[PDB]
Amino acid sequence: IIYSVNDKVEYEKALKSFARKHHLDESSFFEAFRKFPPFKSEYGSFSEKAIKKLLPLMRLGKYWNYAEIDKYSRERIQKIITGEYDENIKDKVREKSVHLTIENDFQGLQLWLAQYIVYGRHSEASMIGKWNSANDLEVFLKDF
RNA sequence: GAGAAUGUCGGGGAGCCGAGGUUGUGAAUUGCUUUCAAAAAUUUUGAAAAGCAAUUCACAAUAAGGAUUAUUCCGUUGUGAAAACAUUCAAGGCGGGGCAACUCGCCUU
Repeated sequence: IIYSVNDKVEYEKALKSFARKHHLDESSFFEAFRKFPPFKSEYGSFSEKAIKKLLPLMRLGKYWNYAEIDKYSRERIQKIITGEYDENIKDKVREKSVHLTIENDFQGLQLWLAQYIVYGRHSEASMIGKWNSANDLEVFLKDF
């Protein structure tokens, strides 16, 4: 509500309607909720869906549970604990995931571990590439 | 070297608006010059028009031009022969926001 409707009259109308639907008295609700500095215009590197897929793995403790890991990452977790051979899992993974013997070991993984398990790439590894003729070059300029 | 996170300093692009200036029209006042045009002693005064103006106000335009009736625009950018582009660009659904137009998120190809 705060982030989306950035217009004054619309803002107090949304605030009053929110205070009506939610059983909270619209007496100090709108007075406290009128003076908000507007959110600083900045956006993160990733999107909502990607971070949604990422967070459950690096959760640990009571805030973590196995059911919140999606189908693909659960399958990859089973593959890692099993130790079987997958084309989408590299040898460096097993090198790093030697401690990931049990499903309980998937608690509090760092950014790189969770990112790889979710999407299978050890960060941005680039593509190197190699042009073969003037055709590639002129295409590159055409697409600039 | 790469990724992410937090601060600092810059640059670029797009957008919503404001005040002048200028050119022209009309008007109020006051001038310079010329001609008509009378009076008076080549010269001085008086009526009219034109040319150029000055101070103030209202208005028209503000790249020549071309659309359109959406409370929308394109016209000083780049590429290059196609006088053709780029700078808006799919479909749904599940939602938040308002008097609603409209605006803002989530999910699947």
